[PDB]
Amino acid sequence: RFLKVKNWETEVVLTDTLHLKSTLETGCTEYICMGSIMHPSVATKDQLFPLAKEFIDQYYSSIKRFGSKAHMERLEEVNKEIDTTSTYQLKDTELIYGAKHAWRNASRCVGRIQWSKLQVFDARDCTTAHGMFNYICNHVKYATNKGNLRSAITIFPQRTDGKHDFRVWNSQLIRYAGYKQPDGSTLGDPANVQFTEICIQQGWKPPRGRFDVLPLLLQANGNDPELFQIPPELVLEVPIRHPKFEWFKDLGLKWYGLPAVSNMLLEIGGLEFSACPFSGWYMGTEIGVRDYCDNSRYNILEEVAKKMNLDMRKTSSLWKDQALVEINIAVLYSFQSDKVTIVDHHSATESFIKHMENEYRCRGGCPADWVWIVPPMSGSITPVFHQEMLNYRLTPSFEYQPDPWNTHVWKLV
Amino acid sequence: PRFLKVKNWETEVVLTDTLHLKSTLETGCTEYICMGSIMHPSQHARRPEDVATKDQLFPLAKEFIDQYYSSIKRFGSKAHMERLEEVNKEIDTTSTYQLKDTELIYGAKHAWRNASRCVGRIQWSKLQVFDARDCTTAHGMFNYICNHVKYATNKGNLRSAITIFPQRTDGKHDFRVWNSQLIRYAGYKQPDGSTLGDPANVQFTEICIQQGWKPPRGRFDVLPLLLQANGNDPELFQIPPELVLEVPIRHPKFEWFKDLGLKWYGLPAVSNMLLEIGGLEFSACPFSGWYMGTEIGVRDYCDNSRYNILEEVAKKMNLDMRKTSSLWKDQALVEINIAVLYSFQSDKVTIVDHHSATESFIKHMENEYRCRGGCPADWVWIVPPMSGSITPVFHQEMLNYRLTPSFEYQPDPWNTHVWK
Ligand code: HEM
Ligand code: HEM
Ligand SMILES: Nc1cccc(CCCCNCc2cccc(OCc3ccc4ccc(N)nc4c3)c2)n1
Ligand SMILES: Nc1cccc(CCCCNCc2cccc(OCc3ccc4ccc(N)nc4c3)c2)n1
Ligand SMILES: [Zn+2]
Repeated sequence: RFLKVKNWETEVVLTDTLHLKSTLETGCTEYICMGSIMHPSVATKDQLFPLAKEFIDQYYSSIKRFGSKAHMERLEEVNKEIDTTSTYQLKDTELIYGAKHAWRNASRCVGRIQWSKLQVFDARDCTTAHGMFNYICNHVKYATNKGNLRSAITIFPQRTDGKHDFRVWNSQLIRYAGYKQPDGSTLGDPANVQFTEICIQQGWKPPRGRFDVLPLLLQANGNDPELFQIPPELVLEVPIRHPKFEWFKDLGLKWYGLPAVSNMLLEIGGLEFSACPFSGWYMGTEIGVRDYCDNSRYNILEEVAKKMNLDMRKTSSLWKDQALVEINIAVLYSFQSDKVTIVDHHSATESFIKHMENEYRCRGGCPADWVWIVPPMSGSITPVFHQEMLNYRLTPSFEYQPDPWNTHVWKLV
Repeated sequence: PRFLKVKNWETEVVLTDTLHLKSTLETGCTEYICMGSIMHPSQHARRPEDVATKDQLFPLAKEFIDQYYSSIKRFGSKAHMERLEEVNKEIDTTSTYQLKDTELIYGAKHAWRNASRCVGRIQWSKLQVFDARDCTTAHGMFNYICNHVKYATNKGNLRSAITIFPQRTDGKHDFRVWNSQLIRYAGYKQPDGSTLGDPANVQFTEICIQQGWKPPRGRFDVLPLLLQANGNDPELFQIPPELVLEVPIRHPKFEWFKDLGLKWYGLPAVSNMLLEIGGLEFSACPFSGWYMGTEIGVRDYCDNSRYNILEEVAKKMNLDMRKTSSLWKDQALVEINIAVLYSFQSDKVTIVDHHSATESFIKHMENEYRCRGGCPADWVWIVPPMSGSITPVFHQEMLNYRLTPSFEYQPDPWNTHVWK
């Protein structure tokens, strides 16, 4: 069986075989598509070995050693660990291969042309939150590279019984605080108000500014999470100015240079790495500075539209569209000026099409979530919009996982 | 499973869907693969390639008539049981059956209601149905279509309408509108490789020229109608210009913009789809409404032979076109869309921006979950092609499923037509 995807702009047709090797649900059924559902839906010995066999088989396939004496001994060595300890341990080579291929397999990620150049930090000897703070600080310093950003992941110890989990409670490593005000207004980032309250409650003393870098909330071995302040010299930041509007800088805006997802789960061969913060660089449109509040009533969108003298009465003036472009121009120009890595949504989508076609040639396909590959603006004038895409779940993978404050059973009285 | 929740991640509104339990035909997805971004993911028809036996057509007929009499709170009534027997005898003796006028109107409106890709469905029950099943020639089709265009255009106060030509019998006597839309601009392939006019319509324009049409080879040449009746060779017809309402595009602030000499037509009227009711296949069913401003593809239009209207507008805007990160396509795209809305409104021609249209669709979705138990919707097509994340539908989850009656896609007639 062979499935085809067409590009309705170029007429190119790619033939997908890789989809034959997927295994877990998309969420869709034969009669319902869930393509626009965000989340649609501890291992025993008998579940774990088929999964381990799967991953090991594919790793040894990837290094042209399938069936080799080294392959069969590894499989036997894994079987013994699982039989003895109800789990097993990845070699360093397998950990690297697996983390790299989880990114390769991430169908919602447009930046995968870079997947093979991922720096993997093995943190499976970490035992304490302080060690997590040490590992994470070294990640940040390395990834940031004085603005010449570099992809990296840091992998903390895997799940055991589910009661000794390692978790980064932050959703990203660097985010700005959000405070809801008595009058209902919001200071800082509205997207982070709930996590900020958790931190304040844990004892964090909030500066109550507008761009307060949140503290790290780190959990080792299933213990209560602990607060740590990232050293400010390690948080690279870009003041936002517009190349044409000299007034734009006066909005007072900045963003952090390094995007670093820390709340997802890395699954390799049936092992779950509940803390695996990974970082790349931004596509321009991801930066949500739009949702800040300049005054007590207006968005940065509304404020930018105001200062542009836009007719903000009727929607059909497209003032919201107009201001959105300008904010994105400013974000891109600002990063580029400060020589901090960033990619515009045109450059990223074009490279993704090149990557997708090359993945079909060497790999037999490339799972892709069109709902997520298409940028949040100017969708149809980017090349992915007319690109058909097949979505399926390959493993290794990154997976969503519950927020730790909904499941953590608190230790100390 | 039992009931499927959908969530709006801006408002946290959760709707609970049970209507999907009445889904008939495959989406193309499996547990393991999703085809949500394939244009035509499935070929799961409800009946074989042409004239079907009774056991193939009647179950389809029964289900629709059942649903129609349920719709009006009969079911099991004298009229309902009598109608089933009428459809039965009719298939026994002609291998098909004929919808009542009530049945035809209900099915048309519910094929619109069920169009999971259509953001305009808030208005679904306000649809004017023109029964043209007595038509027998291309001239008759040309007359029917002409009256559709006049009624729907309504001097700019556009009204939704559908004209329904005779159903397919054996597949050899099809009625077909060979145009994809009733009004479209021609696309000429220039001997140097660039295109003049609308590049989306180059093939069809060449098909018309090949059929005897004389291209004016001007700028905005309305394509003739290529009308096929009863399976005969199709015929060319020129829509009277006074019936083709056009809006000159100017810009509210850029005065140079009108000097681009651009214009678009007011009436979008899809004419190449197939309407399917109770097993019957109406292969000629042109329908029309009014444009969402983003749909007007004037940006790809080539007046010159060097530059899109997009890159042309960017030149007049003095935009840094050196690299992409200036976002010059983004900026020009907004201005062009500002210009289009402004002109349609200035000339009193009905149009809707993508914010109002998407806001309306969320209202529609709520109603549909409140009364019907759900609403099928294709996120890949409901989200507008610009500024997606600032419209309300971006953050709305949707369930896609195929309900009948529906509008289906169908091969371009020239692939499958043998000439008399
Ligand atoms: C190197 C530059 C990268 C770029 C430009 C990039 C770009 C993007 C974008 C734009 C999204 C969509 C998220 C949104 O729209 O809010 C995304 C998703 C994602 N990316 Fe990448 N990414 C990069 C690197 C990485 C790396 C290094 C990894 C893993 C090691 C990764 C894994 C993912 C995952 C798992 C998602 C899905 C997130 C979710 O489902 O919530 N990405 N990426
Ligand atoms: C009255 C105003 C209407 C508006 C604003 C509207 C809006 C839209 C839009 C924006 C699309 C996306 C297509 C694209 O962007 O290329 C669409 C698709 C569609 N519309 Fe509506 N529409 C309207 C009326 C109607 C009517 C009256 C019918 C039929 C009775 C209809 C049936 C459809 C169908 C079947 C599709 C799917 C097209 C396909 O699969 O290619 N629409 N509509
Ligand atoms: N540079 C880089 C580098 C590495 C990783 C990334 C990706 C960061 C992803 C952060 N986690 C994204 C997210 C999670 C949950 C909700 C979100 O917003 C709500 C929402 C709702 C509906 C959507 C429909 C389509 C679509 N495409 N997005 C939607 C988002 C975002 N980036
Ligand atoms: N006012 C109104 C009123 C009634 C009806 C309409 C709709 C007019 C539709 C005309 N038929 C346009 C069309 C059909 C098929 C393909 C097209 O382009 C290719 C393409 C490829 C991938 C896509 C992915 C997502 C997406 N949303 N579109 C895609 C389009 C255009 N309008
Ligand atoms: Zn699907």
